[PDB]
Amino acid sequence: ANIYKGKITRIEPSLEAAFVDYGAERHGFLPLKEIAREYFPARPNIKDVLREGQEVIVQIDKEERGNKGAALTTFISLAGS
Amino acid sequence: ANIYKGKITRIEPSLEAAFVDYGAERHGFLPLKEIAREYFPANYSAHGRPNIKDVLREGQEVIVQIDKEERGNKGAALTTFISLAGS
Repeated sequence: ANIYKGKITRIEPSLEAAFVDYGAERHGFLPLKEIAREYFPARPNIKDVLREGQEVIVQIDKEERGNKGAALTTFISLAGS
Repeated sequence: ANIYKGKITRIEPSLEAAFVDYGAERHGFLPLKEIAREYFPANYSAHGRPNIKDVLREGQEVIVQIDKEERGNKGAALTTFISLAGS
């Protein structure tokens, strides 16, 4: 159940993170530390790594809570593997 | 949405393929040619294909999308090559 194709909506350099529409109303939060090198450009900051509109494969590490979007990661948990 | 965590349920070496539970009642079918190299346990030869038994294991999860929907008695055809804008 816990896997999504997310679109980067907004990049926030002051948080070194991006907001992601993964199909919830609340955008998810994807910090630079949670971005796999497959997404890195051909010590980058978030602005160098992601761009609005691009899609990422994410899972939820922390559900929506209080006023916060889900904390997302691109490091997908896969059994056996 | 078209992305799933699929669990390998049965490997068929003579079909170079595996059955996959991706959350539907009917398992999907994942050909060896649709398995991306990141899933392979070792770098193999530039020539020929490995046995799928040396690529996948029962119970392993892979990320898949549906390439052809479930139709009639047939399961969905699956691929690990995920479509991503800007990739």
